[PDB]
Amino acid sequence: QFPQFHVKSGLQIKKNAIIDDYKVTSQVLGLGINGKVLQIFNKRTQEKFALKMLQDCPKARREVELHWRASQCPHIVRIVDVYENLYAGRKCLLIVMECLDGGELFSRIQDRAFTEREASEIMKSIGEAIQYLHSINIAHRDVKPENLLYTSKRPNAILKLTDFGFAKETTPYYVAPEVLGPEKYDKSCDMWSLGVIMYILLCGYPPFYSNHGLAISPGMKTRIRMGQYEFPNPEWSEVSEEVKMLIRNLLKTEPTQRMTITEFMNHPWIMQSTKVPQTPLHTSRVLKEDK
Ligand SMILES: C[C@H]1CNC(=O)c2[nH]c3ccc(C(=O)Nc4nc(C(=O)NCCN(C)C)cs4)cc3c21
Repeated sequence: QFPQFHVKSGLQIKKNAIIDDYKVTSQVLGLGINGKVLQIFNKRTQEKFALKMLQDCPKARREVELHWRASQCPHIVRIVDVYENLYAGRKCLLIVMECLDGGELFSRIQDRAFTEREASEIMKSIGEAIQYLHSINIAHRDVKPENLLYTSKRPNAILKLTDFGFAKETTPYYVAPEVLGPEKYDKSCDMWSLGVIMYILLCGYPPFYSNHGLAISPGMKTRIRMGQYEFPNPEWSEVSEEVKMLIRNLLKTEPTQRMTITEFMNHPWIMQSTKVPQTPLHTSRVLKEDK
């Protein structure tokens, strides 16, 4: 009668040199805020891991903490251990994470081909990451395609959300959610980035791009501010006008008009991914030709 499974363990930070437990190669797997990710090896199991190197301070401390909490979610990259060591005398935190070999979301899409129903199933999985986060009052605030790596190159490899460098915390019965903690509008710009990734998912380019010799509001940044974009053919010719209408509710200019991660997930095109059009999509050839 009690949520036993709801007790997860809080972080125990190892303070011995991480070079007892891992070989640490000089080779970089990626780059993220505050940290380069080197590839390391467990010295005992010889298994292969990702190491991010932050330098101690309330930013660093905050990433480890927030991220440790989100580590439980299946769709967020799993933390193996966190070490607090002395790196040349200056003190820093070391995050050891699982490895993700499937590449970025888009790279592992840019070779085949990709259909709507398949993008819907993909958009759902990112949504679960985002819906878990907001349910524990964390906003990621840098959800981009480069923060999305696949575990393996198997067809059954998971899509996982990396990097908590910019992630931030957001804090009777008929009481209203305002009173129960004001909560800014941070979860909001995850919802925006979800649209941007939904948009780039279906056609193969971003809704906002660089072009200056035109008519009204040239700036890459003015098009963002105004909310000036739309869905060209052919790329969008046959794309569900239900789906376009969904992308209209995340790419709202006004943060208060956007769709909440819950509304997003309950919304049909996501929820029932397994009963949307299986119709073709230009992504694979669009995203390939351009580059
Ligand atoms: C992303 C980078 C951005 N920010 C993060 O906080 C972050 N956390 C991560 C955890 C695991 C991996 C990971 O699994 N990386 C891997 N990368 C490769 C790889 O093949 N890299 C090649 C890149 N190089 C040739 C330029 C294999 S596994 C990358 C991460 C990143």
